[PDB]
Amino acid sequence: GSSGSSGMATRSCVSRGSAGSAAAGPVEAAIRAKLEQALSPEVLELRNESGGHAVPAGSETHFRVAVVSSRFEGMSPLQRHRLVHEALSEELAGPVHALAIQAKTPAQWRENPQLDISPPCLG
Repeated sequence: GSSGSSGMATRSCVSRGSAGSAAAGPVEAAIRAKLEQALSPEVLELRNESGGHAVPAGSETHFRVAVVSSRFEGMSPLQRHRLVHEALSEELAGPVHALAIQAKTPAQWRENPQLDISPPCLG
């Protein structure tokens, strides 16, 4: 068992219908990885909400992101989203249909760095 050689997965996975393992996904990650280099805020939080309507697991239409950059320093509430939306225009125009984007500043975050994407239902 020496490394170097070129192996291969070679393993039938098989899984159709409902798939959504591991936290986040390739879409969400991007939404972040993007804004990450498309804004490079001080605090970029993102997670899967999928809670409200009557949709089965896997639905990645509703999302919540928390961006913390100075870009939105005394800016409009629309512009903020626009900025992101602009970077991830395909997101809002494809998979994501409506995601609550949190546009804050590195000055305000400090005040209330506590987000609110979910209720206090922890244990």
